[PDB]
Order: sequence, then C-alpha cells, then structure tokens
Amino acid sequence: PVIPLDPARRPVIKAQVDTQTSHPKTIEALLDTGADMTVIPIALFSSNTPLKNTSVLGAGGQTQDHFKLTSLPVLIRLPFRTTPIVLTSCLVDTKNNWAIIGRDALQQCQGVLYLP
Amino acid sequence: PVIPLDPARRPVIKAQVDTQTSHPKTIEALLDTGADMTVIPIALFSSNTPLKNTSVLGAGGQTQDHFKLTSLPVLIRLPFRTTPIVLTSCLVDTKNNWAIIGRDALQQCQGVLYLP
Ligand SMILES: CC(C)CN(C[C@@H](O)[C@H](Cc1ccccc1)NC(=O)O[C@H]1CO[C@H]2OCC[C@H]21)S(=O)(=O)c1ccc(N)cc1
Repeated sequence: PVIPLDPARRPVIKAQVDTQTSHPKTIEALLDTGADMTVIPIALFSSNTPLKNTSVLGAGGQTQDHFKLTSLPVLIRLPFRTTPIVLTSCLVDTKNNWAIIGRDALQQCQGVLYLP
Repeated sequence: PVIPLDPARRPVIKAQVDTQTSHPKTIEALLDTGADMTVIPIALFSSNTPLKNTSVLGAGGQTQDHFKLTSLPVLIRLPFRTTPIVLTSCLVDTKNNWAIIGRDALQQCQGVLYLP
C-alpha cells in the first residue's frame, strides 16, 4: 500500500519475524529509509543462540557492544506480500529492543520513496 | 520522482537550505522516513545566532548536548519546487555534520512510502 508521512505518526507495520530459533513472532516495526540494515529485538531469540559482534553508526555516535549480528538468515512476512523476505543477516538490538525495517528489506519488497 | 531503495546506496537529495541567519546553501541531505524532525548542520548558521537545548533519540540511546533546536524557522527548497518548505523548528547537528530530511519536511512535499 501507500503510507503517508507525518511527523506526528511514525510509519509502523506489523511483521511476522522468524529468527529460526523460536517459533515466528509478530512485532510492530518502523519503516526506515535512512537505515541500511534491519534491526530486530533480542526478545525474539532463545537465550542460547549465538550472535556476532559488530559496529554501526547512530545519532549519538556509533556503538561497540550494543548491536549484534545474526548468524542465520531471518525471514519476515508482511501482511500484504505472500512470500517472505529473507535477510542474509540483520542487526539485533540487545538493549532497547528496537524493531526497524531498513533498505535491505525494502529493496526485496521493491519499496520506493515517491516525492510528487 | 520515484526514489528506489537499496541498502548499498543512501537515498539522498540536493536541497537549498535557508537558516535565515546566513546566506542560503545547497547541500546533500538524506531522505529519512524514520526521522520525526529534520536535521541541519551547524555550519549553515551564523557563529552569532542563538540556539536552544533539547533532547533527541538515536542509535545507542539519546544525547543531551549533541543536538540543539533553531530559534528561527528554516526554509527548504527542492529541485522540483520553487515554493519553500517551511519548518517552524528543526534540529541542528553541532558535531557530526548530518543533513537529514525528516517527516516534517516530507509531509509538506506530499511524499509517501509505497510498498507494492
Ligand atoms: C543517520 C541515520 C543512519 C540514523 N539512523 C536512522 C534514523 O531514521 C533513526 C531511527 C530511529 C527512530 C527513533 C528512535 C531511534 C532511532 N532516527 C533518528 O535518529 O532521527 C532522530 C532525529 O529526528 C528525531 O526524530 C525521531 C528520530 C530522531 S540509525 O537509527 O542510527 C541506524 C543506522 C544504521 C542502521 N543499519 C540502522 C539504524
């Protein structure tokens, strides 16, 4: 669909995320064209699964141990599309449990920005 | 126009920004649906103009004295428009030198996200 943009309403969407370590869960993610890579909360994972250290830039700088990478791909189903998005890897937020859909996922839906 | 979304290429636009404290400058800005409010580099303002303190969200927490707020409105002109976007207030980046067009400005352009 078409999602209007409003400073006062964040463009969010309900997504089913399968990390391949639990059963798939539904979360509400921000649609973010300024994010290179998708971010999902660690609350989706079982406490045993391994992750990798990583780096990423942010508004107050870049962090060291805040965000981790998944070892296995992550599958994402959106309400409209029937087939899942498959990300080779994406970021895991261990602190704030942010959920953000980035340009890696938006390219696989062939998403676009449109400015009239 | 249509701006395709690609994890490897940041979606940027060229925008003329008028702080009303110096002469207008054309800069390169990121188009960011995940930003509530537009961010402007402090380099576009006068060394004498007054700014106000405030808070912001961002990857890795929130920062106190990294961003300030403008005291005067900011005007923004796009390539395909001569009528200026008018932001009654927007954020100022005192360090990192980010230029981000957020949803406050995208609303006045009538910009939308489209997911097929
Ligand atoms: C310069 C960008 C790379 C900033 N990012 C995306 C941006 O949309 C974030 C995404 C975001 C959104 C809400 C809370 C935290 C992060 N929001 C943001 O920093 O904007 C702030 C300035 O205007 C304010 O209005 C709300 C956002 C504020 S980011 O969060 O740091 C980021 C960077 C890289 C990845 N892979 C994932 C996320």
